Amino acid sequence: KVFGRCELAAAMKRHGLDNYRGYSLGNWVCAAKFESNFNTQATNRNTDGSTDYGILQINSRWWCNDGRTPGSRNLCNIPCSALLSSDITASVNCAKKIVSDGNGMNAWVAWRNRCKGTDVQAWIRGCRL
Ligand code: NA
Repeated sequence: KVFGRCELAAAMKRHGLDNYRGYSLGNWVCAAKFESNFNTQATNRNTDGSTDYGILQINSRWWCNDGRTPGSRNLCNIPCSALLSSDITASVNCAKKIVSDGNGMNAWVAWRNRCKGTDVQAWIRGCRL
């Protein structure tokens, strides 16, 4: 599923991501935009052989099981395929564990490089929330 910008902001808010670990909703929408262009079916293969899955490009090295990332963990206790669902519940629940891991949203290199310190409120401007 390709979300609309305000459609994704509503789904994230409903699942409690708005101001989670102090990150305003525009931070999460900005990260999803640059990670996945709001596509739940986004995938990216990393050089190390791990894969990033879903709207927030969550990686198999630590967070999900895909059966093909030697030495990896599954700390969100999910198949990585769950991260590609039109239902963002698994992505959000796993994002909450990631952003609690110590480095906040720096865990998302695209958030650090393209969202951090920018006017992230523009990502929820005009949305009925
Ligand atoms: Na894994």
